[PDB]
Amino acid sequence: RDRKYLARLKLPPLSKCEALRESLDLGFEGMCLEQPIGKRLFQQFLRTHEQHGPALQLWKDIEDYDTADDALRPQKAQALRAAYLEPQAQLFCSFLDAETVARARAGAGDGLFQPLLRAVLAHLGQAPFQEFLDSLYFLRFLQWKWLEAQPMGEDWFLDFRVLGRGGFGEVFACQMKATGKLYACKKLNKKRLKKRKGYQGAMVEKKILAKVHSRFIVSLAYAFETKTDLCLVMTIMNGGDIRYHIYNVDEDNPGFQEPRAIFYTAQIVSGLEHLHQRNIIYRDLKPENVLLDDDGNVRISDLGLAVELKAGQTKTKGYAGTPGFMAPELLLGEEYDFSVDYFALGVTLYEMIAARGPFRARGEKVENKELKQRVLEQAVTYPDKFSPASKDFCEALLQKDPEKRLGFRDGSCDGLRTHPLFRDISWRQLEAGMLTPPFVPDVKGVAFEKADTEFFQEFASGTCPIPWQEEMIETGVFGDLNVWRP
Amino acid sequence: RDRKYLARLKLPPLSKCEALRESLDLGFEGMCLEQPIGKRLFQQFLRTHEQHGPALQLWKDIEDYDTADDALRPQKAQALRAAYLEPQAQLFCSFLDAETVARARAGAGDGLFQPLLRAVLAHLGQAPFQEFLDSLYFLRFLQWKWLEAQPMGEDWFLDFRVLGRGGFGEVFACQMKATGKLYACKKLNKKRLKKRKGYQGAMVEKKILAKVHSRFIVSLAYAFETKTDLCLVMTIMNGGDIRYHIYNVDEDNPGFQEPRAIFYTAQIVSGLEHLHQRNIIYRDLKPENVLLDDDGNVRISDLGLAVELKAGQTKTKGYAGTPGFMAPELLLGEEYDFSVDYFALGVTLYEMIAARGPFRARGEKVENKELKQRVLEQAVTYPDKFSPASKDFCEALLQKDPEKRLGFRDGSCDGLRTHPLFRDISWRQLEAGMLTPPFVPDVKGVAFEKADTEFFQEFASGTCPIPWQEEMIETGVFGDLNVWRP
Ligand SMILES: Nc1ncnc2c1ncn2[C@@H]1O[C@H](COP(=O)(O)OP(=O)(O)O)[C@@H](O)[C@H]1O
Ligand SMILES: Nc1ncnc2c1ncn2[C@@H]1O[C@H](COP(=O)(O)OP(=O)(O)O)[C@@H](O)[C@H]1O
Ligand SMILES: [Mg+2]
Ligand SMILES: [Mg+2]
Ligand SMILES: [Mg+2]
Ligand SMILES: [Mg+2]
Repeated sequence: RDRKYLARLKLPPLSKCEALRESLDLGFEGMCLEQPIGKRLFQQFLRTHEQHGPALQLWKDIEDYDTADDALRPQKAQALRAAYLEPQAQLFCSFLDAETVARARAGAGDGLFQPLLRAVLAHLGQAPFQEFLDSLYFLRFLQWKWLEAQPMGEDWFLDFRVLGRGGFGEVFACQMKATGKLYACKKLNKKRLKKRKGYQGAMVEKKILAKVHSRFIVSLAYAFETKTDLCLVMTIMNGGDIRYHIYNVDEDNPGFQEPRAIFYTAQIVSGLEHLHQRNIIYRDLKPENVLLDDDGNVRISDLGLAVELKAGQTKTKGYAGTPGFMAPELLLGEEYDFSVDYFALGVTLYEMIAARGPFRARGEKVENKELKQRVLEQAVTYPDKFSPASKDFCEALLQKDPEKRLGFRDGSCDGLRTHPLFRDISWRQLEAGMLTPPFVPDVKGVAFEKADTEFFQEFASGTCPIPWQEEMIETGVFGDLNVWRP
Repeated sequence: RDRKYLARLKLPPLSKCEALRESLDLGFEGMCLEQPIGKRLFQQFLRTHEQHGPALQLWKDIEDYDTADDALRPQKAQALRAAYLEPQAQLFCSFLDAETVARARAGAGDGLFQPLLRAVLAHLGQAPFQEFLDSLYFLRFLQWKWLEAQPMGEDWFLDFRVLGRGGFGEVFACQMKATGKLYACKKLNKKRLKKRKGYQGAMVEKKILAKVHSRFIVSLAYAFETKTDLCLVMTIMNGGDIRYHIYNVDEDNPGFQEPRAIFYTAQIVSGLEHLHQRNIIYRDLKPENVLLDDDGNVRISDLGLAVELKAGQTKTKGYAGTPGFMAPELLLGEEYDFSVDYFALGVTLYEMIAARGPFRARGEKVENKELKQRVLEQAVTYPDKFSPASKDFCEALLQKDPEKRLGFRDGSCDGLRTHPLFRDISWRQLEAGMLTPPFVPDVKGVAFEKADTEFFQEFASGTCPIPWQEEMIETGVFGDLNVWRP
């Protein structure tokens, strides 16, 4: 971990933060719930003001309950009602209207104290937040926000191994010099990008990865440019992709035992739900695009083919994707939904179990025209490796007509999580990354004009707030720079 | 210690401090050296900024040297030159011009690193201070300054014993309810004060005690008013006055053994020097006005007869004082100096040793006219209880002609500290209250008009900055209210 760079992270004089005190969203949930550092500084304020003690403690306890092993839930719920909900107890929460306290008292299932937590946060967003804004803790948040906006480009990162190769350049495992955090840096050589008309794709990816924060999508931390390249510094995923893992590990016995395959399906499904909730269509889901991190958790990646539906827009058109994964509606030149992605999910689960595609034989290579016809009118065949459940799930995803295809209804995939295939999957624990993964790894003549440079600048948009604050915190740097009296 | 009142000490929202951010002196030495809390907060800033580390540590070390037992001085000076003055050492102070470093390197006596310290503080007053002002630490100082200005009057103090009786009311030992700190509250019934024309005297005292900060003058902490009284909350002195101690403890063998008497004289002399340095003439020094605290240290008190010389004024006129202590020049109706006080010092040391006055016999009571003549023309007589030194000192203070009287020359009493009488007195340790004391204890028809109410308001000027910050600190309240992360 480089000391010269560590030393460039130093909180500024308050006078330097006056400007970005206007260019900043004051919004409560925006800054105190979503930004890791704001949340940390706002909980600190709370901890040092008696009045708010109970609310802070309840809040903290709820998140503790939401992350507890199922075994400990009953008692944590017990102590929680005892500690904040009996009008006796010291930490009773008088700001909770009795109707809310009643419900919280009578415990349902998963989502038990969710409506409690919403009431607590609704409370904190009023005076407590308004007080925070009038406290030193808020001024500290502005200092941090200032350091976050400072330039941290190429000289800040040390490449030290190739993770893979891609259309426009290599992908390196690299270190952020100050903090020593490990990332993946994806390079896109500038000249090739122009030569091959790939600006739209490159940008769609950067914007998606920046504005999306899921443990199942790879996450963008930084975006800058060099003499030669555009760069995307993002979550490092060191455990190879699903497709590698299907064919290349167990060579003579290709495939996944159902449970493992289901685990991934479940994680991937969570990846889609997030994209679709933000009106994004992936358009490119497949084994080769799904990566494993060191622990054996999985994230979707590679998003050059994605599209963002403009607000109010529900359907779109356009040929795009990988042959053998594009769904019927797309091929028929029709306008399509998120449904497209679910068809791809199905092809994917299928491949994970059968170590082969549904639409061709091993080595069988056909013309596009023919592959198209198979996808459109060929009924899929399910060998014995499949279990009733698997088979049925794949049938529901691979439904030729999107109107009849298992997918995304009512702003979620809840309908889908229901399926008998996910019988042994605790969605709570999965969504929170707290389940044990079933498997743990071990050119000539281009001239740059005005429009080219503009594009580059718009691409190199600098640091991504949430992931940077995460890094500062995980890496210890926040604790160190934040001390008041040593 | 009262919890209801403790709870009224809570730092305010920054917005409430905007106003007193103009009505405040920014001055460096004024806020960071003289105000205990500003100093504490400014050292905190310093501790949390690497660059300033060396300067802060030097500063701290010097005060440590200035308070060390004489036994430890040599080595502390050693480690000090080793740690900040050799260009090698980590904590070397590059901001010290070499000429200063040279002098500091070659050690004299008492006052060794004084000119070093002045250079360190001169440094801190520049950028470091200017940075402080742009830091959160300065904003915290504004919060504290806000709490300090909040109303803390009679309901904030619990009387619980009479310490003594005075012309206009009693003096009580009382507790500051919030902090539990013990004070003396001196009451002046409002009606009597008016009836007997005592407003000037009462005020002269309050202003003197407020604007003066010495360990040898009693110290004013608060000044407020009740329905019936004006109030002065001040240092508590529980060990009786010198005059009580002269006659009333050892009844049949009245007096002080020289060393004890010298100790007091030395303390008292320090009391005068402060008063004179601020152009104040005491006019009322005497055994009955000199108090003992619990440890047996001594402070001068009772200041209704004092006068403050307007700036540029060097001499004054006016009959005032206690018969038997007023000096010749004063009696002769002439205009007088601080010299007056030194004559009183002399009568005082004399009484401490002889258990009698120099000018009359036991029980001898004469007319003013006669007592005057004795003071003016009677030569003093020194029994055997006196040592050459004592006798000589008293002769020098009791000199009828102020032009020839030992006293206050060149802005100090250094000339006087020189005397052979103080041969065994370490002035350094005395001035710092770190010596072991030789003895350790165990009405009708008055109507209030406009002018009366105005006077009262001007008198009840509230809390005294320095002593309040001291209290907050000693009493632990500052530590508690100042925490950043618990
Ligand atoms: N976040 C990452 N962590 C580790 N390796 C990666 C990461 N992203 C990509 N790679 C490696 O780089 C390859 C190409 O990256 P990708 O973004 O898929 O390029 P393209 O979009 O040009 O196909 C991947 O197959 C993978 O092996
Ligand atoms: N700070 C104090 N601590 C303890 N006792 C005190 C203090 N101030 C006054 N007293 C007691 O109360 C008496 C009267 O106080 P004083 O200020 O001398 O009033 P006055 O000016 O009317 O003489 C003193 O003689 C002393 O015994
Ligand atoms: Mg790829
Ligand atoms: Mg791509
Ligand atoms: Mg008195
Ligand atoms: Mg008086």
